[PDB]
Amino acid sequence: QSPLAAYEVDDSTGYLTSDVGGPIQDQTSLKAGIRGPTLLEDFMFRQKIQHFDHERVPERAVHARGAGAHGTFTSYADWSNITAASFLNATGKQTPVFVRFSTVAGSRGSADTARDVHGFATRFYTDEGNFDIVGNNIPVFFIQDAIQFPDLIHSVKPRPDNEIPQAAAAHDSAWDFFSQQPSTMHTLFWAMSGHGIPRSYRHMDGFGVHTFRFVKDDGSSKLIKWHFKSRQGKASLVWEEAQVLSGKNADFHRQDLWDAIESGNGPEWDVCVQIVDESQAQAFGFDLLDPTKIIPEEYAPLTKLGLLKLDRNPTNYFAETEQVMFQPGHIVRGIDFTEDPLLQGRLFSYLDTQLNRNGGPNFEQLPINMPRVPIHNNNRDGAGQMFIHRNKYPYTPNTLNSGYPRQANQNAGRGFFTAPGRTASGALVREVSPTFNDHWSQPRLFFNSLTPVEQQFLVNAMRFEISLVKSEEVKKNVLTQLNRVSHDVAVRVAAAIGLGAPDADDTYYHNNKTAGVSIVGSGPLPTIKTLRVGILATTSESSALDQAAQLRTRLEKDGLVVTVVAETLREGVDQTYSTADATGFDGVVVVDGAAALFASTASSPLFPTGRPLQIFVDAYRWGKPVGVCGGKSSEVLDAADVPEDGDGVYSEESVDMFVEEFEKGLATFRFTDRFALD
Amino acid sequence: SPLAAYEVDDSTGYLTSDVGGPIQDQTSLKAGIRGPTLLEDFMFRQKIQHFDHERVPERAVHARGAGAHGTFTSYADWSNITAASFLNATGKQTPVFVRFSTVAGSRGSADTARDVHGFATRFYTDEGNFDIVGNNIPVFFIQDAIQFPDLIHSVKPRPDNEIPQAAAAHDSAWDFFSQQPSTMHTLFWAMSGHGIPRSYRHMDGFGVHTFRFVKDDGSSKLIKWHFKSRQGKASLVWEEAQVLSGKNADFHRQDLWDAIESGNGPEWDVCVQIVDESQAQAFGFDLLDPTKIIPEEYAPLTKLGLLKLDRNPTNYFAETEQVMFQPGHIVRGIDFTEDPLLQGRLFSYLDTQLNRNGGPNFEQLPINMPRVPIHNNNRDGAGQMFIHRNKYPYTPNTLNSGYPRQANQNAGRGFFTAPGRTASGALVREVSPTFNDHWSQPRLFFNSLTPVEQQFLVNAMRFEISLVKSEEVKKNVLTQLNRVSHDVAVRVAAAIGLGAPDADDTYYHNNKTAGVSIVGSGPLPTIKTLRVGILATTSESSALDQAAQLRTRLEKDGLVVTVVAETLREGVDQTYSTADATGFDGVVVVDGAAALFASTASSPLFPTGRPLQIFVDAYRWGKPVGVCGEVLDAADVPEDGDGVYSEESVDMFVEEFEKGLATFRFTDRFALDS
Amino acid sequence: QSPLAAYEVDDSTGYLTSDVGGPIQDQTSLKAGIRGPTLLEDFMFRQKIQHFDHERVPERAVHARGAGAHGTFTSYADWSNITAASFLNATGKQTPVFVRFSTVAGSRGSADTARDVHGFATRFYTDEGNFDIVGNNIPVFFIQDAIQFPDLIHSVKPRPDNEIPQAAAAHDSAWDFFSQQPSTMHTLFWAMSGHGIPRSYRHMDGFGVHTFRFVKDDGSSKLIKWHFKSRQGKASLVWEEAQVLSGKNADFHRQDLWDAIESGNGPEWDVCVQIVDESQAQAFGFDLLDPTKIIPEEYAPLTKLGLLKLDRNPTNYFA
Ligand code: HDD
Ligand code: HDD
Ligand code: HDD
Ligand SMILES: [Ca+2]
Ligand SMILES: [Ca+2]
Ligand SMILES: [Ca+2]
Ligand SMILES: [Ca+2]
Ligand SMILES: [Ca+2]
Repeated sequence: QSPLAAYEVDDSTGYLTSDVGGPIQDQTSLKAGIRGPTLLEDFMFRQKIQHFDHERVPERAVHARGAGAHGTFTSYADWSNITAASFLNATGKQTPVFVRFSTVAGSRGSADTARDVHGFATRFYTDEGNFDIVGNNIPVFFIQDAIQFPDLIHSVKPRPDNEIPQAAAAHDSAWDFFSQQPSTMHTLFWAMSGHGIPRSYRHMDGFGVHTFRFVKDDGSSKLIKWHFKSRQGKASLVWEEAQVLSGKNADFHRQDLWDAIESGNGPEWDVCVQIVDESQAQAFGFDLLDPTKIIPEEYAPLTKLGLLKLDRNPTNYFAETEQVMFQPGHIVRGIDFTEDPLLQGRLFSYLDTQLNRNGGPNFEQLPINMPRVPIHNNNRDGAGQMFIHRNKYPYTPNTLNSGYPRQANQNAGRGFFTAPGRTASGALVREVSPTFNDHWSQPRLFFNSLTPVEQQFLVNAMRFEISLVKSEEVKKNVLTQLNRVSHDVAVRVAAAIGLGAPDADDTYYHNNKTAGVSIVGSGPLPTIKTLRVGILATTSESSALDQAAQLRTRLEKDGLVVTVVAETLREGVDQTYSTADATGFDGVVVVDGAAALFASTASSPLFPTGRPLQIFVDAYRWGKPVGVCGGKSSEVLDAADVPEDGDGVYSEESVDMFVEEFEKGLATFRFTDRFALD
Repeated sequence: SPLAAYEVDDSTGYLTSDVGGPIQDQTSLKAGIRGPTLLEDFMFRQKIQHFDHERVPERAVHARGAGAHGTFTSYADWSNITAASFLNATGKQTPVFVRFSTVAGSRGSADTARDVHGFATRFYTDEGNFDIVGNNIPVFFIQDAIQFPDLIHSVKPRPDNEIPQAAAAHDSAWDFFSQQPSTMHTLFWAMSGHGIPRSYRHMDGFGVHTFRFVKDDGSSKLIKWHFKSRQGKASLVWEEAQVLSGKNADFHRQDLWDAIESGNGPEWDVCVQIVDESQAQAFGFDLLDPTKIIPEEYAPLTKLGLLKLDRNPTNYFAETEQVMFQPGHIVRGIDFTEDPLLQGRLFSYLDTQLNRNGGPNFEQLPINMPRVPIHNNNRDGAGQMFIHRNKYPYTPNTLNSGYPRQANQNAGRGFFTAPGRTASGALVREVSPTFNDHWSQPRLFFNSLTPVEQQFLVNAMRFEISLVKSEEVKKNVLTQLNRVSHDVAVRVAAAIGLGAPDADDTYYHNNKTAGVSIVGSGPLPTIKTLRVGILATTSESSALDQAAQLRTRLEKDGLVVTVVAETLREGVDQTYSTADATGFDGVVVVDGAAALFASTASSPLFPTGRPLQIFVDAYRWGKPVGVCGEVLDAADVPEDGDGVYSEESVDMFVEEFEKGLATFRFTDRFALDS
Repeated sequence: QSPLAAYEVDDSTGYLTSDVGGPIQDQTSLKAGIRGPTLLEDFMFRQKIQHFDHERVPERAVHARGAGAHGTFTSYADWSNITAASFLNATGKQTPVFVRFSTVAGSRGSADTARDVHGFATRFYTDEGNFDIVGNNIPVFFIQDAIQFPDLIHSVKPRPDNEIPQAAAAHDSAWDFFSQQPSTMHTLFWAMSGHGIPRSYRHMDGFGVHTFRFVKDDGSSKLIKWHFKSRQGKASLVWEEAQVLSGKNADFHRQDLWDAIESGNGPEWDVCVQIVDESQAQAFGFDLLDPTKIIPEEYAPLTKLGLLKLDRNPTNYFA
């Protein structure tokens, strides 16, 4: 049973009714005569059409495009030695969760595979209240003060005269903002890396970004960072793949997640923290209140608290995924805020914005937002009020309700409490802390920590986007900021856009590196289960279908998702060449019985000219494992200009030997030697 | 019940947020003990955001009202006249919720304004919710729903200064009545005692429109709904209503609440008039015209079942403020008619709930939910509380095996339009000439009132029209009233210093009809719940003894007794300072309190002359009054008076007084025109 | 002409139109025959009734019952010696105002003459932005922390099972809260005095209640209290009179104000402050941050800043 089974409505049987249970029809209007006008007294028509007319709600102001699933969090230990948080207070303690992943800039119909920051928002339905960690797949944020959020978001969203371009920072306004607001450099470098185009929601991490506090029942506190570390491994698309995939399958990430859960491959993350003392706020060479900075893992290692597993898809997307209303204000005893001016302002935004989405104040009553423990408070009325409150004296202090509900605090009722060592001192100021002023060292730290091909991909992303900026003042200003992180980056980017990079400014240049931020560097994937193999076959040769069937059995044994492609559907063929694309596969195999489909003269009314070969070629050029199974590889590899001796290029007669080799190629995931370097 | 499932108990436990996190809510989080409040105080903001958003728009009409739960019980299997499931078996019980209301006043306006009153009943039937959205007056002001904003704008406050509240006593309203002669019939009802009912329990309910009863063979008859009070018909007098407006704006809602808590839940016989389709234009008017009644002489009432209200709400806002009635809530066995007022209502009540609820899922509110399964392809919308398992919500489908199934006359107990219904003719914005007699039935109503009732109606018109500033509107009002009755126009004209126009006898007649008079409806069938004020004193132990003896003799018979004295103690319920004659249906002075009634009497504990003014007001307003055990001389009240009691004995005082409570009003105390 | 003349719509001439300017009728529904059913294609009907169906907005959560007027504020001096405020920077400088007066507990159709605290909310449409002083006719408030406001208001508003009683603190819940929350005593005594039943909005004062700051252009600050002193005089009803007036004329205060303006007797207040140093926050025997306390005038006299005069009634109450 779903955790929301009490709210489910079954329509597998029965006669149509109105919303008030009156049996009706809904297929023909009531008319004055068989060719007559429709009657106002047709309530069947008007209740159905009113409902339809009002189906839509405002999309989220940011993160409008996303997808969610149910699962379970399991604690690895009793963490009462660092936090009073009930959901962390025992080894094996289980708490239901709901997670939504998202992009940031695009509207709710935009492509999953846009280049962007991604959301990773987790609700823990704890036995002491709902606790939300509203995170991103990038551990740092663009800006240092919440009051700037509309500036950032206006600049990266479409230009407001014509609403162009969708789901993209590749326009003047965005790069104007980045180059005028240098705090943006750290997140910008992350977004221009493969972290901007993750392979799936399952192949990315989650970060709380802000420093938070863990608070013990004795009132002592520690400073923490949340890290959700993918047990699937880290992987990226390449940009020229992501662009085609945005058109061929705008739903790629939500389909990948849905399919993984349905196949019993529900994705997993270790929920981890960095834990440091209050005295270390300004010990690591930056301010822990500054959300543009990471704590390098060399300074503070990750502690694994527990397992997050997503294993149940929603029943109704709108009701569960569209309506889930996360808040960092959803906090529990044992956790506290910090004076990070970005986190501080968020606490206001997420309570207010639900009024816009829900249209009224009772949004916590929606099934997906309800807690799994009793609610005792004097909140009342409001549009859409579902509860029927018995307590006729909803004020404190009272005698006529015997003093209930009772106040909860540090000493009674397991109340939330502010960390009691927290203080404030000084002038009431609209001033930025000078401790926040180094906007360039950590972007350089990140860039330094990427592999050479990874550095090239980041340069190439900047070359792509900045070449689309029309303004020559903005392009020059961008090169001024990039040059403060890396003169080499500025020179390489400047080469694509026909400007000269400004002279080196070495104030913030350094050669330090940090582990765990590189994708290319994180080694082969720990599992290839769920990865997608396209087998290109033909109906023109019964032996090509036999090769494909033998390949399927052997690949499916290992938990790969196999698609057999041919000219037309039949038993054992999943997909036509017409609907197939290399963006649909993590590796491509041609059965040598189909080699004739790869000829330059090959033509069919059943698929676009050159489609079989284009699938193989795109897969090779995008770095995927590719091969020909059966022993006759020359005709295909030569048509594709693919060298038989290439890394991640497989040619074997033996199906078993083909699959053993090819499976190592899928774990490698990308063959980076196929990309040119400056 | 959807209601039982959503009840929230806060009789124990620690305070939590709406997401179950234990919190406090009495002190703001601050930067130091004398410091500014922090934005990160989520406890503060969630509490104050909820408070800031508590209010919803009041209803566009009938904003002021009160509701209760109960049961409807069928007297029979009515299959012979309707397919309606709630009427298909002797003793069949259906839960109900009723809301009673005024019309013009906003949410906080007085119950005892002079107005039309709502009487809206939801039957939570086993074939869907069925609402009869009625009033206490059987005819409506206008003949086409498109005119409703014109009527309501005219009766509601003038829109430059929003004056006056809950009152038709202003130029705009009487401008409308005089220019729109269809208004005359309801205007005469509202100017009668029906404008100021004694309680919701002492008025009837009417569907107003002709509806149809439709059998499972497809045949139809025309019907009128009448809910006939078992408590009897009773009114206030106008002065009393005005004082009550100030002393207790909650009088009708308190009366209803208290009757239910005391086990005196009000009852009505749910009745219909039934006539054949061929009789639509047989009674001298059009049954599509909502300004006309069928005289009971032409079509008697058939009793279908018992409506009883016997449980108060748990949360007023969630149940009473949020109940969203609709004539569109119809069930198989009932159909509409081509009454142009009913026709347009059907649109209004679906649309307006979007304004009140702020989103389209208002039928999901517990008070709006049915008591049977919902099966349909309505989806999404703000505030969606369901999780629909059918992922193919379209018809026709194969992917959900063709469910839900279409319901119609043949199968699934579908609603169906009466299959004898037709339309013929041009597409017109034309009024039927059959609707054009605006004056005969107002005169029938006026003729059917007793002489003192006719005087009260003339005096209500004298009161309101005298407050009309425009001499031209007042003349136009007399022109219209004169077409109903020259005598009424002459008597009204005398109060405002104008001459009545010459008699215009076109619509004059001397016909009468039973069952519309209050004064004529005879003694109340029960005195239970009626209020007796016993005026006593703490001075004399004999006065308190006398009051306690009367108390036991009257409470025996189900009377709500208030003993009044200078100060509270054991046996005294109320001080003279808080007491008023509008609080009582009868007033008894114990002779031991004689000293309080002298003109010389004064106290810092109550206003000068309060005890005598309660007795004198009760007398002037027609109520049974008496002394048990000087007082009558002070009050200038004659001992021989009808409804004036003077007994040394408590037993014989009471036996006599209780006959007076049943009589209810002594109308010989009101002056008549010569 | 009104300060809002640019937004006015004249209907003293012309033919009925839809909201998009199409001439129409609005007195008979379109029907399939003269005794027929109403047609869905009747857009004249639906646009008109849709508008009607959606006329209402939520009443204010408190102070739902009230009435307003336009007028003018005129500064008596250049107050740059104590504040940078532009509306106070020159003798004779005029700023348009709008004021709304109100009760607190009653819903928008409740009687003006209920016993209650009253609102006095003033907008100054200044040449450096709108400045509102949202005050009451009593200088002290029931509670010392905004987080308690729903507690106070739930207790004073009708009991939530039956919504009784209207516009009145005369019920168990209110006196339960007063007796358990002793901060309430000062405002309670004011509300139980004639200040709870003023003769008119014109015969009551306005108070900011809180200590605010006046800030000079040089950055220095002083602590102030706002006091709007009635030029009409202070006057009350007696309680028995108020109870009868509630029934005989629920609109008494709004009519009194409307009529005073139409007769050329637009009400006036001297807009005054008490001015004390920051060092005097705890000097008077109580804390100036505590909204349950007044500064006795014997400790800090009133300085007259300017004249507030209300002299124009609204054109559309709702708008
Ligand atoms: C001051 C405003 C502001 C700031 C500074 C941020 N956000 Fe935010 N965010 C919002 C204002 C907001 C919002 C407008 O309140 C949204 C839109 C929908 C919602 O519920 O909240 C939101 C949505 C939103 C979602 C989507 C949740 C879901 O799937 O429904 C995620 C994952 C984040 N944000 C994450 C972040 C992170 C990791 C930030 C910086 C560390 C951040 N936001 C800063
Ligand atoms: C064309 C519009 C229109 C017309 C002609 C009428 N009404 Fe109506 N009425 C409404 C439009 C409306 C409304 C605006 O839709 C309301 C306000 C709140 C609601 O639910 O519906 C309403 C409320 C309302 C209520 C209050 C229900 C409750 O307690 O919540 C009652 C009892 C009635 N009406 C009764 C009548 C009767 C007996 C009428 C004539 C026979 C009538 N109305 C004509
Ligand atoms: C924490 C909430 C809160 C607190 C502590 C107060 N109020 Fe308030 N008040 C509101 C929350 C509110 C509100 C809910 O926000 C209202 C309802 C309508 C509106 O615009 O604001 C309001 C309305 C309102 C109005 C009506 C304005 C109008 O005519 O439209 C006045 C005069 C006051 N208040 C005056 C005060 C005074 C003098 C207070 C104490 C010194 C006070 N309020 C405390
Ligand atoms: Ca742009
Ligand atoms: Ca990469
Ligand atoms: Ca008027
Ligand atoms: Ca109470
Ligand atoms: Ca006084």
